[PDB]
Amino acid sequence: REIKIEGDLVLGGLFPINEKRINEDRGIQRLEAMLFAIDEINKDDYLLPGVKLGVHILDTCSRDTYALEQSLEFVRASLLIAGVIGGSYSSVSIQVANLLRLFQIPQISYASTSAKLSDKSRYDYFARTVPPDFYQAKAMAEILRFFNWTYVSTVASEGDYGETGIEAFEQEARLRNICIATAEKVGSYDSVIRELLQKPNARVVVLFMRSDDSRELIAAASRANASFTWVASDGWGAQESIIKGSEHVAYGAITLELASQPVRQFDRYFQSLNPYNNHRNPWFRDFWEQKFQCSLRVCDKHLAIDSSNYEQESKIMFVVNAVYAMAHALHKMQRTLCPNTTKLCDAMKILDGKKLYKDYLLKINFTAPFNPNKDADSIVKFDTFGDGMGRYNVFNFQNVGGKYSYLKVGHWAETLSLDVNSIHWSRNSVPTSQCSDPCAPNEMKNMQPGDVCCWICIPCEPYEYLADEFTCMDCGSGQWPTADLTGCYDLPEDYIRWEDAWAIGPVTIACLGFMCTCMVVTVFIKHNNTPLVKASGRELCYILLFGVGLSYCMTFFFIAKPSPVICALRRLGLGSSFAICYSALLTKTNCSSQVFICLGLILVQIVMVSVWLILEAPGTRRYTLAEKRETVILKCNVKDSSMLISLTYDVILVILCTVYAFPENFNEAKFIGFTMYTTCIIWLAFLPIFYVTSSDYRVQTTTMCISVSLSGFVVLGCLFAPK
Amino acid sequence: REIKIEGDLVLGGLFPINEKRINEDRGIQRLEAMLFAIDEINKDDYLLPGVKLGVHILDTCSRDTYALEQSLEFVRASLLIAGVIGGSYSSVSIQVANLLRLFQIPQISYASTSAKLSDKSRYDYFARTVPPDFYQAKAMAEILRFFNWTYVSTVASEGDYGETGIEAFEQEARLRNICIATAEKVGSYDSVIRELLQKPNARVVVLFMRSDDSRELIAAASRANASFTWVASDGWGAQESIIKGSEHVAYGAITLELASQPVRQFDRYFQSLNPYNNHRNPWFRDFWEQKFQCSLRVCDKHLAIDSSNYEQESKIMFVVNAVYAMAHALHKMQRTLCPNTTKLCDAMKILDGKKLYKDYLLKINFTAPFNPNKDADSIVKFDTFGDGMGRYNVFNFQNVGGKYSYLKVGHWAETLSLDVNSIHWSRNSVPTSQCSDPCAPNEMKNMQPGDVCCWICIPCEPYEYLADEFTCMDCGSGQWPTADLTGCYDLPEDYIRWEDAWAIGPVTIACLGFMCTCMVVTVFIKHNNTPLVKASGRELCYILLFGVGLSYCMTFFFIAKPSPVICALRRLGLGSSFAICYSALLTKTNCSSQVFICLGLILVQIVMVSVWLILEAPGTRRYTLAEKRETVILKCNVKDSSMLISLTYDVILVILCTVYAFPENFNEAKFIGFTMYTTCIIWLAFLPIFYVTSSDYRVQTTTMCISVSLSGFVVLGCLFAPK
Ligand SMILES: N[C@](CC1c2ccccc2Oc2ccccc21)(C(=O)O)[C@H]1C[C@@H]1C(=O)O
Ligand SMILES: N[C@](CC1c2ccccc2Oc2ccccc21)(C(=O)O)[C@H]1C[C@@H]1C(=O)O
Ligand SMILES: *[C@@H]1O[C@H](CO)[C@@H](O)[C@H](O)[C@H]1NC(C)=O
Ligand SMILES: *[C@@H]1O[C@H](CO)[C@@H](O)[C@H](O)[C@H]1NC(C)=O
Repeated sequence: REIKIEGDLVLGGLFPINEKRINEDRGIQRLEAMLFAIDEINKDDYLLPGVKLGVHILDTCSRDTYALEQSLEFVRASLLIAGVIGGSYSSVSIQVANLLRLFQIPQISYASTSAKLSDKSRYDYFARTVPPDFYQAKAMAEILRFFNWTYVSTVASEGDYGETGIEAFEQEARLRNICIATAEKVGSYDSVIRELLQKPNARVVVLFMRSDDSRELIAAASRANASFTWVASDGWGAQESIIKGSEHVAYGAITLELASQPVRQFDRYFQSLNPYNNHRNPWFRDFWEQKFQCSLRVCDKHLAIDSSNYEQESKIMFVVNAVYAMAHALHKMQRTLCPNTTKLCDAMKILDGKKLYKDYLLKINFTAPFNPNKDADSIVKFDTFGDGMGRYNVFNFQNVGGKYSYLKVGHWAETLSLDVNSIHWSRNSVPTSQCSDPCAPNEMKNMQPGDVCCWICIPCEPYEYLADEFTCMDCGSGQWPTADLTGCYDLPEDYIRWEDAWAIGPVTIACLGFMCTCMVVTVFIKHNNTPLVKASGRELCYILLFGVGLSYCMTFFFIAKPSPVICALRRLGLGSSFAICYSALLTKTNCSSQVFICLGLILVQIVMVSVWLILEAPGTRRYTLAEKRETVILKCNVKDSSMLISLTYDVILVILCTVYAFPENFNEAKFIGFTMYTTCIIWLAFLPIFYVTSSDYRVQTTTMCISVSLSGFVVLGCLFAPK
Repeated sequence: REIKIEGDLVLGGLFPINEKRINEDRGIQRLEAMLFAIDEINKDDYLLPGVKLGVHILDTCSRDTYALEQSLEFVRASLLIAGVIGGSYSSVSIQVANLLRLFQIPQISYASTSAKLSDKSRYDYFARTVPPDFYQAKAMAEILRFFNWTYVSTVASEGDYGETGIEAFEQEARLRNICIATAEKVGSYDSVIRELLQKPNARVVVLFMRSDDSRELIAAASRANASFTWVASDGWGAQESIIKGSEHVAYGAITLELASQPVRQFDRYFQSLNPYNNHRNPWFRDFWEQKFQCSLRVCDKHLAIDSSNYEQESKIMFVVNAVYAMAHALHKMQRTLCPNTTKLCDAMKILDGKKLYKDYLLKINFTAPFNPNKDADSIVKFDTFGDGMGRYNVFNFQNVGGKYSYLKVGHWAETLSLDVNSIHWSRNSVPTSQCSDPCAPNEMKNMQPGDVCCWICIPCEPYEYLADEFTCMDCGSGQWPTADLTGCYDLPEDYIRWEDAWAIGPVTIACLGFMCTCMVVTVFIKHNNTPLVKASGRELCYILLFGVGLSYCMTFFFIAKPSPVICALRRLGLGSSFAICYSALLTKTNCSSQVFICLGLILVQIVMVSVWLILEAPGTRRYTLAEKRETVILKCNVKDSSMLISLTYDVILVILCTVYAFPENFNEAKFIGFTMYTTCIIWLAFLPIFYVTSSDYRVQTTTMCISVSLSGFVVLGCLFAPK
């Protein structure tokens, strides 16, 4: 059975008014709204005056292979058609787009929200007046980056709602760094809430599921006493038969629903339908015996459609709207292609469908009817694909005192414009659900435990530099870390001795070793004919006057600064105070006389080249040293053995003065025999005092300054009796 | 009008037997072959015995919107159908795949080669028995990489043959490095051969065009006398009405055609069709009055279908083949789904089309009929998309002597298997058409002039290293290039002097300067009480004996090797032979006497520290030098001014001996007065001899060796009279 009424040019409709029983909520509630919407068009002079509209609507029986064998009665007049209206479901309007494409006919579906239907290179005569469902992974990914929740755990639903919603959620999740944790797919029952506790720092579940497979979750997560704050897509909606099981666990969620003001005058029409004043609809004499349970038992004559039984559908403002889309596009045809006329012209029999849909239906813009406060949001655009503007609502769940009941807290069209005083989630909080907060460069060794987007960031070493965001290494041996831990610094070395409370030492030692060396110059070179310059020698003792000041200044050319040529001189300077100041004064004391000078130099230069022998490979180097990771010193190329090789090898010479001090016994054991060991105690007792030191400050000069203080009167103290 | 004959289950066909006149070549020649192919199936007991086949074929009128309004007579029995055969064109079998998909019916097209029809997620009931045209950019890109032609210039054709062939040629061109040059698109006439001469190192044109827009090219490139060797796709084919205009310019091309042996017994059938023994076909009584020009003028009773007028079509082995595809798939149905029977069982009324095409039609494999030497290439596979195996032919154009006529030189199925003795292109050549051949690393500076794939490669510098394939830089100052020009080498420096035909010089100079210094030791230190050691001094002249050998060996510690401490000694060694060997022998010659020694040292050490003064900042360095890009020397840190500062500043001392040589006139001007300038001539005359040199080999010692030869007898030659 079907219904067709003629006219100037007619429309066509499909409507699910059978079930695989009359579908009394999604069926007749919609179909009798279209026939109301026609009867305003044929009685409004500001609309199409002469184009008297009729209709030819069928019964799509909610199954695809009954639509096709029904839809051919449209196309078998090419009772002509100008465009079908309506494919209600989303599998029944994908098999009358693959057969109304092939005959150049526009198709306007009033409810069918899916995502494949906007693939306009495959369904190129299809424009609908509901938003698709790639615009619900663009609210629940913009009321997550408004509350700064960045670690969620989503659960889909199996079939064709979830797998094209969630795979459109992740691709709008990476665009705001909102990175998910766990993605289960319910087709089990208690396991999907078992896996949703193993990440307990994720307190927001994005719930993208149907309206039947989101009772068995909530009735399971009330049978385990857990709690969350859910965001959920249109499967929840405002349907108040999803919380009547467990009115406590679902408290505090926020969800979305398609916004639609009810149409006012339609309730003043549809509540005046008695089945004796409706001789037009061939289903009204079978719907009336189903929502009243009669059999026209026996029907009552006083029965009517009151306001206690006819709460109208959510989607009625998407039929009365989306038949005015056709009755304004086809108003532009008769007033442009054939002007100066009212009736259908002769150029209307070739009803160019391809020129209709692609030119001046898809680019139309007009206010909605039956709405007060016009041009607020009541304009019906179409985008560049055939999908109307998405205007949602955000429903919160404020349990005000007595009964758990829903509430509206704002909406969005392109910018989420909430009212920020309904967050009633756990007790009163903004339940952040963000893991492992960003941290300071002091703890910049951020390493993740295997799961992405939250980590541990620990302080690595104070001698280390932050190499990367997830890597740090040491700034370097001889490179000290600065605050800019990417490129840190070098390390300041240490060799300073310019008055380190010790450099005044050799100055006063020169004031006692070299200043009293002029007292040697006051007597010893002042008498070269005295009996003191006789075979009891004093012209020999100019070589003690030469070493009177060089021994008083040996560390004066060592303790300044280890510059690699300058410190090599004092490396080569230990031998001069080993032979010509000590051993030359330890060779002439065997007591010829006329040739008594040359016998000394025959034994003096036996070690003058041996200092160059140890200077063969090592020498003229001032390499640096560092032990405790922040303490660095600048020293010389000298081992402890080689430092002993200058110390304990030249201290063997005291064995060459033990018996050698004691046929020339005369007045020489009293004074020059006295200093054979009492000057050597500065070398005997000071052997292990270098073995202990490592800073080497006072021992840097006490191997010289006490010994040269002995040298101020080794023989000149006994030569102080005359003059 | 149409034709339907009943049966157990029937097939359906579309055939272009009208033109937008009966299409007597592509029409009735094909349609009457299908009805022949049926009448062997209903009379072959090894085939389907009880399934008596009938047919119901229509007239697709070569236009899309006449196929659809014709094709609904198939689908209005769901006179039932089991699968349509045939969509002939390639726009008429893309509008009976978008309407036979929607009702689960397989479709087999016998000729329709295109590329969109293998998009089997959009046309999912479509299997054809011709190869598509993504398998003709896979022969003409494999008989280009067999003759090693790698630089071509292709010309497409506008519409839907070229733009889906050439855009499938480039994507099979980059896979073998065969890179194209110019891609014009003919929709002008003479300009497309104007642009095909501006790259005259491209002698092969890939010609991917139709059969009408490839006469206007050849009839233009004969009106400009040019020449090429063409490869061309199936637009040429073997059609001998494309060369009859210009039988000389097109000589030597090679082209492709779909291989099809003619069907033998069909010519023994179709040549027995009189229009009184054919009471079945409702077009045969209008085709007969068109290929005989009669009007059944007046027809002749003796007229018949002879062998002089019925040269059969190329594509008849693709209909008699591709109706046996259905009559072997549907043989497997009746012998599996309902075995132990011959007739159609009760489970045949639900003819499961989706279970038919996707399971055991697309995976079928069977020999072709009416062909001798079976199983050579006569098996009919289907690939994983619904496209048969591509088996072409490669036609060459050997002009044998008298007439230009085509010839077959081999074929390919998956491997191009030619016969390599037909290359008859210009005179007799393999016309390589490859630009700017690869070259040696000696010329590895390969830079392209703007056009890709051919370049110029030039030799860059012999002191340069090949950095990249298109970049070279210098190997380095102090880095010599090797043959491995990626990482070349360092450069060997030059400081060698170990017997460079000059080191024996100072050895013999020591044999005359230091060996005769022992002759000074033979007399001068052998008498310290003689009148020669008196106030006429000789104990002073030990300082001439000291400098007797050090002047004989000053370059002996300079000309060895410039090691940076060792050469610094000879840098510090010029002063000793400037004062104590020369100026100390130029200070005592003012003639006290008892203190005559200390007056000399008061003036001797006036320049002993001035050598350290110029050694303040510069010194102990041995930096290297190089001028002519392959010649490097190792020298010392010495400028020409500083080398003069050791030379011309110490040569001022001759002005301190001019008047100073001449109250002590005695016997001293004869010998020691003689050497005041005749030793200075070794310093006077040798001032500019350093200003010229840069190799410094003989002048490295002649500033010493002649002067020390004077020093062998400066005073000892006059002290040679006694002893
Ligand atoms: N357009 C809907 C949307 C629908 C849907 C809506 C909410 C929850 C589950 C659900 O199941 C799917 C699955 C795929 C595509 C669309 C949906 C339809 O039924 O197709 C529905 C408004 C139409 C009506 O029933 O009036
Ligand atoms: N299948 C063909 C192939 C055809 C074609 C072949 C050669 C040159 C030009 C040309 O034009 C196009 C353009 C697009 C797709 C196919 C073609 C057809 O006519 O469609 C032709 C074998 C069918 C027949 O005519 O019997
Ligand atoms: C993060 O979101 C909260 C939610 O109220 C907001 O107040 C806050 O300003 C956001 N953070 C920053 C750094 O802006
Ligand atoms: C390039 O192609 C020619 C064509 O005859 C072939 O003989 C030759 O071997 C090919 N080049 C190489 C390097 O194989």
